[PDB]
Amino acid sequence: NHKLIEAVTKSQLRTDLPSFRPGDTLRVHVRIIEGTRERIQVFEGVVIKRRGGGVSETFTVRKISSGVGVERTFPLHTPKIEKIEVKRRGKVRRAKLYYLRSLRGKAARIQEI
RNA sequence: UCCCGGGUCUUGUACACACCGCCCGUCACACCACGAGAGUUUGUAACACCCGAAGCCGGUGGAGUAACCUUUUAGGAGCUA
Repeated sequence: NHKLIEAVTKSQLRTDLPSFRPGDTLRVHVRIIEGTRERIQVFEGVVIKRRGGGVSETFTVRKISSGVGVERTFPLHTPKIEKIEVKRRGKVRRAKLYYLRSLRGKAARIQEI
């Protein structure tokens, strides 16, 4: 980039994370503070959006919770994500999958590899 | 000729407080049940199409896998995911 923005933002660029592409179903562990403890709550769904932009890149993972679909967007280098692990790998022919925001239950399936 | 009065055989009467009788119909006030009434509201029994959780059966991309066969260190047949 400008090589002065980039030289300051390399301590805040946290790299210990696996590699993936859209069309994959992750399993996030976030660290909420809601409670007597400071518990760790999972989230499981399929990835829609990017992983690029620099030190500001964000992904997007959605699931069908209890009838009503939900989405979550995370900054990739937060201290709030504990770890990321992969369930299954797909083949989607796209880079951003917005067409799963209207498909019902057996049309929102993505094949494996 | 019969009116305020009366006596005889007969007819007709839905009257017998026996004509100063008997009963008929809207209007007025009051109770009571009902049909019509723009709508609104609660229910049952279905048909049409879309979405298909379980669950035996049909098909099993492939990671694993005691029995039986052989090269048995091996593989393999058969299974479940």
